[PDB]
Amino acid sequence: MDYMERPKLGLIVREPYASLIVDGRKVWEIRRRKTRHRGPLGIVSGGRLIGQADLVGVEGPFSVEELLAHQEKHLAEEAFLRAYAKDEPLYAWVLENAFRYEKPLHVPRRPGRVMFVDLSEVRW
Amino acid sequence: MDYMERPKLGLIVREPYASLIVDGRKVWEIRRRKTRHRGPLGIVSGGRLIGQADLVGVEGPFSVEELLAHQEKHLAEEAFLRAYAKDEPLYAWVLENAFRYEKPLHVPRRPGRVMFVDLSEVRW
Repeated sequence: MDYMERPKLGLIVREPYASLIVDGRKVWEIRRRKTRHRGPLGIVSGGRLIGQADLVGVEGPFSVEELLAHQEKHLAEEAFLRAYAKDEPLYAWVLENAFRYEKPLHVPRRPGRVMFVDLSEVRW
Repeated sequence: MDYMERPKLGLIVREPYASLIVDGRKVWEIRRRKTRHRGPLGIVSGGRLIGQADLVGVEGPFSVEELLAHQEKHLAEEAFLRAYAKDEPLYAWVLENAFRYEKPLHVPRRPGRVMFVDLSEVRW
């Protein structure tokens, strides 16, 4: 929404989920773990930075059954959820203010691409 | 050095380089690309967070020849440097205030492990 600042960190998201997020249709991003990161987060899909969203909270842990009660929030197929979770807990990263950039930006390809480990959940 | 705050991001570094860094012997970390990240950075080796260092600057680009003039800063073997760089430019991430934690901390294993893409060099 016409911002001057850009996110410092990005998250790799596969289609169609990446698009659903930046197009503002998906406010819950499903992951196997929590994160304490808060604020803007770039959405990287197919090696291109297509947009961003603000990560404002994390809900969970959820069982697949509990997530199906929020189908409109994640738009994830039950078949894929179960095959993904593997009978284990899932979390939902809450997003808002998501938008798609006018032009997708290029992200450094592997292996030069710098990746950082999220240490926000480390037991200090 | 008795800090209360901990780094939010970590970098995966292979031994013996990881140890050389946290033990304060290696102030230059060699990488294929630059980064604008500044401040504390956890050093992750073998799936364990062993310590941290402050990333305070980035030098480069360097040719292998130019780096050999700073052997004491990176402690990297010429043979490995050339085999790594592959006839391409390299950069040196400048580190300081590095120390090894009293006890190495566990980092979430794959594939649950959350990794973020460094977008600091993206051409906006």
